[PDB]
Amino acid sequence: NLEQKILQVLSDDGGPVKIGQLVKKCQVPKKTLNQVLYRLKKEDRVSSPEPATWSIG
Amino acid sequence: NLEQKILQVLSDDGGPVKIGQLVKKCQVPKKTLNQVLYRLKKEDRVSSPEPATWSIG
DNA sequence: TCGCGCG
DNA sequence: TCGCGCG
Repeated sequence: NLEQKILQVLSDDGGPVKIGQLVKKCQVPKKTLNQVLYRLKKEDRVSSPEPATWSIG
Repeated sequence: NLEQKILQVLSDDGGPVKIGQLVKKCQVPKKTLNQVLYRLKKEDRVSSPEPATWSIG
């Protein structure tokens, strides 16, 4: 599950994480990450305080 | 040459052509068309009078 | 009314 | 300072 891996990465970091940093950590392409990230965001489960930058909540 | 085919399609039509209509006519994906279209546009060789709509000049 | 071409 | 997720 990509979703759990993304959440773990973000939670462990604790701060704003760049999409590029998630690629290294999750080992999947940016497009694939963004499909999940934007979904999570619409679910109020992550936020994007900056463009292509992600954090928990 | 995709470039010549795009130009032919646009010239024959004579008016504003939707990206979707170019796919049918050129038989290549939208992304591939747009890479060429935007290049042609930067070359002042096509115009986009509307979003995802293209014409000659 | 989503425009997306992007390196 | 390009944001891109897009169906």
